[PDB]
Amino acid sequence: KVFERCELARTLKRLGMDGYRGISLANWMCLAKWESGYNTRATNYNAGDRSTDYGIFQINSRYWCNDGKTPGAVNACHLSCSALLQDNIADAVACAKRVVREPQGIRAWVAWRNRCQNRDVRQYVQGCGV
Ligand SMILES: *[C@@H]1O[C@H](CO)[C@@H](O[C@@H]2O[C@H](CO)[C@H](O)[C@H](O)[C@H]2O)[C@H](O)[C@H]1NC(C)=O
Ligand SMILES: *[C@@H]1O[C@H](CO)[C@@H](O[C@@H]2O[C@H](CO)[C@H](O)[C@H](O)[C@H]2O)[C@H](O)[C@H]1NC(C)=O
Repeated sequence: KVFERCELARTLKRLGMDGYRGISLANWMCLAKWESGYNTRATNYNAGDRSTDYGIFQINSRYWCNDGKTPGAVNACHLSCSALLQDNIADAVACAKRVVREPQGIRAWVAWRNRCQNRDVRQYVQGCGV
């Protein structure tokens, strides 16, 4: 499913993402935009390490979810990676929250580092009423 920008912003606000561990909604929106284009079914396979990034937040099957085909998998979110391909993003959100409780926080996503960090991202939430 492809969220429209503001539709996603409000959805993330409802799911307690605004200010979760210091991260503003704009920062999460920026992350989602660049990782998946707001698409819940996006998947990017890394043939080098045999892992796949799943969903709207493009979370990794090596560390976070179990897809049963990734070596070294630890499933720290205790979720099936299929849960990250669902239209309902509560799942993907609970896991992204787990992910950000690591030493590096939101730096766990380098597209945030590349396209969001040290740039004004409030543009991602403008007009959404959040
Ligand atoms: C993307 O892959 C990263 C590794 O290349 C990963 O970062 C590692 O995550 C570990 C989680 O147990 C731990 O924090 C390591 O210190 C860290 O290098 C990162 O979490 C992955 N990002 C996503 C969104 O899956
Ligand atoms: C996704 O973001 C990850 C940031 O955590 C990044 O993994 C990092 O890779 C670094 C260099 O190997 C270092 O080991 C960090 O500890 C590790 O977390 C991963 O490469 C990113 N990948 C893409 C495609 O965005």
